[PDB]
Amino acid sequence: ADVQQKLAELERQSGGRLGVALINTADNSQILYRADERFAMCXTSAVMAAAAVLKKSESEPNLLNQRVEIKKSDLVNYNPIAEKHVNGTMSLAELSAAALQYSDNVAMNKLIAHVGGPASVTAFARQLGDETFRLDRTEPTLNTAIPGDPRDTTSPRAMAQTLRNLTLGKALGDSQRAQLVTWMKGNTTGAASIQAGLPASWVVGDKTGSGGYGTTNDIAVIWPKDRAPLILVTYFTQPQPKAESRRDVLASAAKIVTD
Ligand SMILES: [Cl-]
Repeated sequence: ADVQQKLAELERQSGGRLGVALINTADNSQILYRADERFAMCXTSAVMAAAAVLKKSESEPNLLNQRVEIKKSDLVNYNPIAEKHVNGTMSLAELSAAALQYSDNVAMNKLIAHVGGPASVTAFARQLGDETFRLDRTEPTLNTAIPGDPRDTTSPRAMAQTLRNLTLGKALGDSQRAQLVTWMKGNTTGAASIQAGLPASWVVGDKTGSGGYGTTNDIAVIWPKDRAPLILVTYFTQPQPKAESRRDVLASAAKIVTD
């Protein structure tokens, strides 16, 4: 009850709409706030795209070593890694790492295209038992995050359950699961988000997202010191189209649900 009041207070102070799902694997419990409402995933959908490539690689050895041409025509709105490789190739492993660790738009688009497009990423989610996730569009339009628009959305509950499956469960083979976890632990974009609300000693793998309407998201697997791991989804969106980022709200939510 106290946790619920604190999240409601945070939401009100923020002015926006907050969605939280924590799974605590110590006792199989959950903390949920708007956890069945839909939220625009923005960049956090990259976890599902990378996982789809990893699953495909279980039947195709050396898939991760396959080379992909990078061209000027591939550049999108934010391409911090791919812009260094224009006119050469990157491997699918390198693209996975760039998408997950640097929020690289081109890299996400190459993962999406490789597996067959947004409907194929969505069909993979369905195969895993996630009947809520939908990836409708490619980068950059998947981040528009217009209120009331169901495109490119999921719920906090569904994404927490799916992230648990991907990182701690058996969706992927052992090599592929370990690779996903290693990639997420190496993320560079999340230090102001969930990580900022947790003790410094805890280990985090996370993927952020951002978009229109000040949408600010993070999904994480967390290893607290000497505790069973947690899964935490924090999604946040705001009423104004040009609202500024609010990573501090995600940090605050993480602190509230883990204190
Ligand atoms: Cl600390």
